[PDB]
Amino acid sequence: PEAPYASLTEIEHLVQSVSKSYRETCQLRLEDLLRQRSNIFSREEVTGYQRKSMWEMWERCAHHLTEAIQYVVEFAKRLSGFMELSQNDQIVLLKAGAMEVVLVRMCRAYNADNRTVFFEGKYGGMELFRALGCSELISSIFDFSHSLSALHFSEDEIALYTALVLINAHRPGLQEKRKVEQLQYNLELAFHHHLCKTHRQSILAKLPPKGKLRSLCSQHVERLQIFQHLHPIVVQAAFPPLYKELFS
Ligand SMILES: Cc1c(CN2CCN(C(=O)C3CCCC3)[C@@H](C)C2)cc(F)cc1NS(=O)(=O)c1ccc(F)cc1
Ligand SMILES: O=C(O)c1ccc(-c2nn(C(=O)c3c(Cl)cccc3C(F)(F)F)c3cccc(F)c23)c(F)c1
Ligand SMILES: O=C(O)c1ccc(-c2nn(C(=O)c3c(Cl)cccc3C(F)(F)F)c3cccc(F)c23)c(F)c1
Repeated sequence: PEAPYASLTEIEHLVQSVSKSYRETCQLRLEDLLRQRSNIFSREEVTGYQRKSMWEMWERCAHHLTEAIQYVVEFAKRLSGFMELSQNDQIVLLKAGAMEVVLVRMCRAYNADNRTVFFEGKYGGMELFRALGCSELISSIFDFSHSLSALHFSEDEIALYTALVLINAHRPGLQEKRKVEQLQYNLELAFHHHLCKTHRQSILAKLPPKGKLRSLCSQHVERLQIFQHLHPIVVQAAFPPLYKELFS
């Protein structure tokens, strides 16, 4: 619901529901990502990626980001109250928030011991993506993933945190702002309750500064839009109203 006086029953069910929605919309399960860390690209395979053209790497990365976004839209549609919002407000929250959630989820695929990331079956450093010529942007994404990875999120924590990244009533363009404030309030209450119950409140002060995630996503989507205008990826749109806002 979106109602006031949210009981302990509603709060604890909000936690379990959001956590269920999170794991059922993850392309890769956490145990498979952790188990694949020892599977690292050799020097000849990394050279194979570096000798691919700008457009071949752009096509690979863009198609995987398209899937990551589609999974996040499924996650958002499972959050209680979200599908009851207008199509305008759903699209306003997803346009800003969807890629911000993808950027947070990336910390699961980041290994801080050797600074590598999961990409197409194995782990590799940022040198793997040299043909794209986005070493400054990609270095920022590696840094943000490193800082989040040092928090050691549980599955409940990263699920609630990404739910609050989406359910934000301060996105410009919301026509039912009050209603999104009520959903955000209850998710904050469940997040703070869960952190307090599990003695994990110390992560609150370590969360990325408010504005850092929006700024990084802004630089990231700007670059993707520039790449899409020079070499358009053909997408079979799963959510055509949202697609229309980002592509046409
Ligand atoms: C692959 C990966 C990166 C590096 N990526 C460089 C290329 N890129 C660009 O956006 C480029 C920069 C502008 C042009 C494209 C992003 C995909 C980030 C960082 C990270 F923290 C996790 C992952 N693994 S992951 O498993 O989380 C994952 C794999 C593939 C995905 F698509 C999404 C996540
Ligand atoms: O074994 C312990 O040491 C222990 C101590 C406290 C809590 C605890 N219960 N709690 C409730 O809201 C609550 C209450 Cl008051 C009645 C029935 C059931 C609950 C439940 F946890 F299920 F919500 C909390 C809220 C915030 C922070 C907390 F730490 C708790 C706990 F679950 C275990
Ligand atoms: O209906 C669909 O299936 C669908 C799939 C992905 C998006 C999507 N793409 N996207 C990109 O930045 C992106 C990606 Cl991931 C790859 C190549 C080109 C782009 C471009 F930059 F052009 F939008 C987004 C950024 C924020 C919020 C989004 F919802 C998206 C979309 F809007 C709809």
